[PDB]
Amino acid sequence: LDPGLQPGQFSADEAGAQLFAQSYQSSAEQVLFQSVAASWAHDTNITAENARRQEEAALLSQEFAEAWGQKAKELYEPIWQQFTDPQLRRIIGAVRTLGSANLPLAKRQQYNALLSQMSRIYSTAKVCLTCWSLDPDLTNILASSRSYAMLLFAWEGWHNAAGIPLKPLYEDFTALSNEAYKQDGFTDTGAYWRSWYNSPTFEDDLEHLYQQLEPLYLNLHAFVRRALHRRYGDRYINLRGPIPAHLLGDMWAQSWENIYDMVVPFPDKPNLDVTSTMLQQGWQATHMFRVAEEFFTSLELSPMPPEFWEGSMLEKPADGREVVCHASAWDFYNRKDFRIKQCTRVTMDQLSTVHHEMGHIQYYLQYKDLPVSLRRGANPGFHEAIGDVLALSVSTPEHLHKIGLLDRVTNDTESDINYLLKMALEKIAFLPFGYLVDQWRWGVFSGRTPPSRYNFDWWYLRTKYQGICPPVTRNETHFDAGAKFHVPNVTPYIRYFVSFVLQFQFHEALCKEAGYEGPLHQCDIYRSTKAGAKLRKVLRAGSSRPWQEVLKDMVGLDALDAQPLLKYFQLVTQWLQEQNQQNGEVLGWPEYQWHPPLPDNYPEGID
Ligand SMILES: *[C@@H]1O[C@H](CO[C@@H]2O[C@@H](C)[C@@H](O)[C@@H](O)[C@@H]2O)[C@@H](O[C@@H]2O[C@H](CO)[C@@H](O[C@H]3O[C@H](CO)[C@@H](O)[C@H](O)[C@@H]3O)[C@H](O)[C@H]2NC(C)=O)[C@H](O)[C@H]1NC(C)=O
Ligand SMILES: *[C@@H]1O[C@H](CO[C@@H]2O[C@@H](C)[C@@H](O)[C@@H](O)[C@@H]2O)[C@@H](O)[C@H](O)[C@H]1NC(C)=O
Ligand SMILES: *[C@@H]1O[C@H](CO)[C@@H](O)[C@H](O)[C@H]1NC(C)=O
Ligand SMILES: [Cl-]
Ligand SMILES: [Zn+2]
Repeated sequence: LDPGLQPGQFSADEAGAQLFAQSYQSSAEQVLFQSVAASWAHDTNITAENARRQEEAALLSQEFAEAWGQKAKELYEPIWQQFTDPQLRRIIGAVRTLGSANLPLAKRQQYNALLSQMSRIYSTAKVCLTCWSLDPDLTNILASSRSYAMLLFAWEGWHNAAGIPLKPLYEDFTALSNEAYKQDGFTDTGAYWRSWYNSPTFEDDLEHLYQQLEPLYLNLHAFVRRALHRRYGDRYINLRGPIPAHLLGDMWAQSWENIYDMVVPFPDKPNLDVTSTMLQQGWQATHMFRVAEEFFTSLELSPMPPEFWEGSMLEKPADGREVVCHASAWDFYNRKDFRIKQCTRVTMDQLSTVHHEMGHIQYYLQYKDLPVSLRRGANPGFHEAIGDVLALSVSTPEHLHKIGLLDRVTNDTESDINYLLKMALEKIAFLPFGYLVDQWRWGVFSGRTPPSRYNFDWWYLRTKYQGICPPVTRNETHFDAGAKFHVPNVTPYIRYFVSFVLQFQFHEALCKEAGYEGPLHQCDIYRSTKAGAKLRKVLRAGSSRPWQEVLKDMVGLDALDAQPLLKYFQLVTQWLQEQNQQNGEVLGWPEYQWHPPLPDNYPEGID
């Protein structure tokens, strides 16, 4: 570790710490920066050499964390936690969690190499027939094809190609991760990840929220299953069984907006999927990013700085470089460099993703002058909610009209149902998936789910919560959880469930602050400087204060609350319940064993 980066001397008392954190920060920014830069160089250009460089940067960060962390415990382990400065004990608390720096050097190196190899396997996996990538090729197939066999080829191909080789690496990763966090006093890595929400009742609170939301999902599920039955027929859809997992528009069946055209209740009203209009008008990634930016500046939040435009990767490279296409936002911790890395495609759903990613960047811009340990969301769910809240305004028919994407204007009950159904496909359909992923992973970290049951427990959860089934037989050689980005890329998931509840709480509060008095689902906060100021207060806080307090200031309640989501969807919630009753549906999937048959001649009968 460079002499300039090593910790010096301090008093073994409460006073010996503010100068400590200032010195830490001076060096931490340099270390964080070099780590983020090496990660960027790999993720935008996957090579063995860039993996090696990223692994060297990771070792340095671990050296740095070990040095600064052993000092805390030398000086303060018996006595720290006690009074004056709130932001200071947060900064200290973060410095003394060693994590992977607890591993001996050989295991640090193994851990870093595992992360690099898992990332490569996921982001370079292909389905061969010249071979198809996940993004754009398989993603486009899942979104647009109505060929059962083609969808199956893409789904099976992807899950086999990505999941199977990940399994042994994921096992080794899990063991090392647990070994690391156990030395910080956590029972397993999952307990560490949950500790970020600073709630002794987190898992119970989540379960109680899910109980309120589940009826909405079950009714959406039953209606969508019927719509699919009318297209695919009785061979491939069981009206009392789980929906085959490849028919819902998305590789993970995690959101269903791409099958909107099959489910739209009133097809004679204006067409709310504006993708075809975006393509007709010649939108490109650049336009999408500038349009999102202009929403942020309408609220008097910050534009994207020049360094963002110069350094970001906004389209998949056309030079045959391998890249991590999965959309992500990047803080370089130098208060200057902030970037998005997205293989942007021209679609409505991608415009929402652009807003999502830009919300992260806006957070980074607003807290860039805080101490580096405080440059985080109030919790990770807050970070995920910011862009989505703006996208809720952008997606309204009235806003789409303002930006030239929806010519017809209508305000009638049928049009409302269409809109709320489209939004339900995006937001309600996600809820079970958002909830189940870290239920799976928490069980893996705890040892409740050993390698012998990775797939059995994954599919238990997928069927339990989503009411889907794999469209081909699976066994434990398959590792279908590994075919979802966040698993091999070690990114926690519960943040997205939290976000999907939180964003409606934020939307309600911002709409009220804006002076809007109509139905919550027709609110557009565009050009509300007052809504902008309220949001800015959240963003500038970082993690300086407990999330419960930040939330209370913003929305008037100190807790996650489903009521604003329920209020937003009330009309369609009622409508779906009535339609399923009238159509004679069974809610749920009592034929829980059911899987669909294979297509004739599969896979040979596909062009
Ligand atoms: C789409 O129509 C919604 C319903 O409009 C109402 O009913 C129609 C049949 C028609 O007669 C129309 O003229 C009616 O107003 C609109 O929602 C309504 O928007 C009103 C204006 O913001 C709102 O009003 C009052 O709301 C409260 C009282 O509950 C007062 O505090 C406030 O001062 C307003 O005067 C009304 O409540 C609201 N209705 C509902 C059911 O929410 C909606 O704005 C419109 N949308 C668009 C995009 O045009
Ligand atoms: C796991 O499954 C592998 C391939 O899939 C198999 O073939 C299809 C047609 C299904 O109907 C079912 O028979 C299987 O899922 C097999 O190669 C492999 O042997 C299986 N793994 C183990 C340990 O048995
Ligand atoms: C990709 O990385 C390699 C090192 O592995 C380097 O030689 C090459 O120039 C990089 N390409 C781009 C376009 O940055
Ligand atoms: Cl999280
Ligand atoms: Zn995000």
